Amino acid sequence: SPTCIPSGQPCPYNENCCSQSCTFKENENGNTVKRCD
Repeated sequence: SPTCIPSGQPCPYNENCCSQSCTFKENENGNTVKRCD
């Protein structure tokens, strides 16, 4: 179901994380996005 974003998944804001804790990790493209704790 389309609920909160689970850990390891990409999150837009810390207000959309299942754990309520969003972070910023680097990808392989050489960029940096936000995921869930």
